Amino acid sequence: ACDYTCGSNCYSSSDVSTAQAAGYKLHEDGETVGSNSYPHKYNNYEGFDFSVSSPYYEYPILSSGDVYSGGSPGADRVVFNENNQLAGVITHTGASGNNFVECT
Ligand SMILES: Nc1nc2c(ncn2[C@@H]2O[C@H](CO)[C@@H](O)[C@H]2OP(=O)(O)O)c(=O)[nH]1
Ligand SMILES: [Ca+2]
Repeated sequence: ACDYTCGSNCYSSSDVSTAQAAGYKLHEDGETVGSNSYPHKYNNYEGFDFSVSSPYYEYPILSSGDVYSGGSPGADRVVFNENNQLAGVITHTGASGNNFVECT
């Protein structure tokens, strides 16, 4: 079953964890990836009440199970922070425009 459902996409905790490890890794060395430069800051225009502290950084999570290294970032994101803590998993799918909704 799914630990996170982002629209059609099914993720296990192992998935979330692998994207989160890449994102904080790039984030530690001050390196980016893609034409949108992931990882980058997540502002929270949304207003989600994360259990975890600011500030946040987002990084694509791929439906393929592959870790993102460029190309289409897809619709799903993993939100973490300076402490390497999972804030949550969000998605543009089902969200109006470039808005985000949370993965269930
Ligand atoms: N909706 C939303 N987009 C954000 C936020 N912070 C950064 N963004 C990025 O800014 C774009 C539009 O403002 C979004 O598509 C998103 O890029 P990503 O597609 O890389 O997530 C945020 O808090 N909310
Ligand atoms: Ca998987």
